[PDB]
Amino acid sequence: TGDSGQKVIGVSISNLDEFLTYMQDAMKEEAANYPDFEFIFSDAQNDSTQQMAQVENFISRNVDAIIVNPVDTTSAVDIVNMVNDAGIPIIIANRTFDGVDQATAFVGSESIQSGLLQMEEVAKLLNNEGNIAIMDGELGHEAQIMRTEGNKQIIEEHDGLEVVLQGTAKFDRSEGMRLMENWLNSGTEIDAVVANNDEMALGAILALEAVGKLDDVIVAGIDATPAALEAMKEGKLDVTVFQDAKGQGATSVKVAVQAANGEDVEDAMIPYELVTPENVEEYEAKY
Ligand SMILES: O[C@H]1[C@H](O)[C@@H](O)[C@H](O)[C@@H](O)[C@H]1O
Ligand SMILES: [Cl-]
Ligand SMILES: [Mg+2]
Ligand SMILES: [Mg+2]
Ligand SMILES: [Mg+2]
Ligand code: NA
Repeated sequence: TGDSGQKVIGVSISNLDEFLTYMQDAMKEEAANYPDFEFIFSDAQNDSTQQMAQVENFISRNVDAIIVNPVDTTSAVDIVNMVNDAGIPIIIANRTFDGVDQATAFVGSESIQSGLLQMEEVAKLLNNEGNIAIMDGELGHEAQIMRTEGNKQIIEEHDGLEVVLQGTAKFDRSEGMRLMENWLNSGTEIDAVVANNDEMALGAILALEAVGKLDDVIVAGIDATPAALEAMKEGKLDVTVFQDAKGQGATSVKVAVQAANGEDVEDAMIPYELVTPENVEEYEAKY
């Protein structure tokens, strides 16, 4: 090696939402294993201009690697272009975008797989017959587009399955509750509420509980957060899909360190796993 300077990794997470908080905690835990590195853990607070300013700062500091969880798929491209031009490795964590193969590596999970797994199980529970209400996450996130696409690919496989409602609750619990309330007030018949993440599903459950209709509707989410697993244990949540926050966070740090140390790195695609009341205790154990 040509020097003995402390190395530095700059991290910009989109925000600290329910799932991403677990990922960030896992990044911080893994980062503690590398005493020859300093880490800068920054939070973009869902603001792409702030994320761009964080990345520009990392470039100007000449950090040894950058980890980004992109706020949106448009600015993601500008970020990767800029960091590539700077000659600094850039690891993309958890959120992908069109153009991701220009980054140094991607660490995350394949979104359409979670929508396919989720809706396959809901279809089984419905015996392939039912009116489906889909809760989109944050519009234009790849996870939103592709979880819903996976849902629809299963729905299109079965003539008795039909999407009757589709709206966004912005990956948010309170918005999920409001959306469910509005859907209930529309009088539309719903057999399953299928949400792009667990927070929205948990919001829908609160609304369904409030009018005594939770036993009449199948509810599904994605992430298998501890909150979701508790709802499943209580018999409120029928389906979720484990996304490995700890694995994504620890692996992103490991890959960034490798790249910072001058090694070529590669993607890490961590599988999604179906969670049902039959295997829920196995996923509690992951926390
Ligand atoms: O910020 C979102 C949010 O945490 C979702 O709940 C999770 O499924 C997505 O992977 C993540 O990008
Ligand atoms: Cl949240
Ligand atoms: Mg030297
Ligand atoms: Mg590559
Ligand atoms: Mg129910
Ligand atoms: Na159909």
